[PDB]
Amino acid sequence: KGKLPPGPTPLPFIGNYLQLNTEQMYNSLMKISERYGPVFTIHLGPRRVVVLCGHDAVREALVDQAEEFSGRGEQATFDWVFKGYGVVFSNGERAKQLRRFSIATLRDFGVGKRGIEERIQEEAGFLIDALRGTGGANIDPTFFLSRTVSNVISSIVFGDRFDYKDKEFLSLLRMMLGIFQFTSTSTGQLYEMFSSVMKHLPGPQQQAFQLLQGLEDFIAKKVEHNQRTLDPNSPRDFIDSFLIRMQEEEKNPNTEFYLKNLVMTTLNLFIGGTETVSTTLRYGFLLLMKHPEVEAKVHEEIDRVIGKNRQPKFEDRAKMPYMEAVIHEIQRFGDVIPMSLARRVKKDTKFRDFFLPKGTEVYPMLGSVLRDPSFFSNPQDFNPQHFLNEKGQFKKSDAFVPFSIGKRNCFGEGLARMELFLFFTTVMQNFRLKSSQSPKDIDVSPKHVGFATIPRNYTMSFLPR
Ligand code: HEM
Ligand SMILES: c1cc(SSc2ccncc2)ccn1
Repeated sequence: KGKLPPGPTPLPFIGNYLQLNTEQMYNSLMKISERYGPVFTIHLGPRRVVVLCGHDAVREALVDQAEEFSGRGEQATFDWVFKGYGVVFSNGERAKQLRRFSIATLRDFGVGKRGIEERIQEEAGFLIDALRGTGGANIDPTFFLSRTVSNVISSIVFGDRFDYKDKEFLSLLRMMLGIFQFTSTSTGQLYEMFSSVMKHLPGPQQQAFQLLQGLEDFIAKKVEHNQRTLDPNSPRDFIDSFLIRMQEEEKNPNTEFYLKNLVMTTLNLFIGGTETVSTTLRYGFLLLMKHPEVEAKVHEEIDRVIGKNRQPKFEDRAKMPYMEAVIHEIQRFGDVIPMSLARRVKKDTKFRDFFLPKGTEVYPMLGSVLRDPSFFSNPQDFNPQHFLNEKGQFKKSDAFVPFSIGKRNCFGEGLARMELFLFFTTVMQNFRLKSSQSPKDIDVSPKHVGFATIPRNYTMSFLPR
């Protein structure tokens, strides 16, 4: 219609700030959607953004017009350090170049293959030892899980795992959890609107920047070490591979393979390969203790298909529809990245009689699809049946989009699914979950919701079975 999607009239500079609640962006947007429709325009400060709500609107854009919506938008906090470099926040040629290399290199190191499956199984065994080590005490699982998860991707990018005792490793994981939570707080979402000003003011954002610089510094050190010990004929990990390609691209003035893209791309994979799976696992166990009946059914299936002796393997999932449904329901309820990572229209285009000019930022509301009442009967309830038919067999859903969809969807989905199944299964096979409080007093509502969905802090006991 030559006109952008409908939305509330914005004010100079602050945009629609007054009609939004930074502490509850999702609820604020859904409220506006009820008045303007499933597809609308919003102004986060001066950033004009088109919001897509519900399965239909999201799929039509990201898949039906995949190319048109294949551009990458921004996440102001992360942009502070990335500045458009690296695979995640890059665009155009840089994006096509870095993504293609990352996926291939990832495959070269076992992802999607027996190689990484064995890596995950071994790390899962280390988690089991670590959990038995607690002696059934009631502890905070947070870093036990993130250390295990992080060691998988760390093996690939750094060529080796971290010792669970390594204090520098714990420091890194704390940096990641800190940034992740900051982007999900009110100040974090306020930052998304007013970064032009806030990046220069005192406040929590400065601490978040500190944590990003800490992470970047660690990667820079790793790169330098690999540089002065590199064997161009035999790469030890993702970093070496990128370094070799960089050597080959030296006589190319326009190459995308240079130090800054190496540092940022590796940072993307280190953070990306750690925080979301870790958060999903953490939310998952809380959900299971909240619903004892589900844990019991999971135990019945594991003992039947796998038993108590052997280590779970990825091929076991095809014989475990219940576990498969439980994990899917954990990702659906968890809604870890509720508004996905912002996209951007790559070229002027028409969408549902709306005119979207090149460069227009887009917010695919994944959370609104994971809870779309047209695909799930009681979207607000944690219920594995959402992914099972009456015969107890696994039932797929077009609205299951926790990894998003389209041209810039998560290429870490393969690794993540294998980690979620092996870690969830191996932990449940060996332990019974014991909550600190009664199932009735357990609060599963999120602590923060912004860029991500963060579960409340909690402690628990892992009692051997
Ligand atoms: C349960 C875990 C995970 C969730 C929920 C998740 C979610 C997402 C989402 C929603 C996106 C944005 C997609 C889009 O723009 O349309 C994405 C991007 C991405 N994810 Fe993940 N992810 C997970 C795990 C992984 C893992 C394990 C890695 C690391 C190997 C990873 C790396 C990436 C990368 C590199 C991108 C950017 C892709 C691009 O811009 O082309 N993710 N992820
Ligand atoms: C820095 C921050 C992020 S945001 S957390 C995340 C997003 C998508 N997939 C996994 C983790 C991703 C890559 N690099």
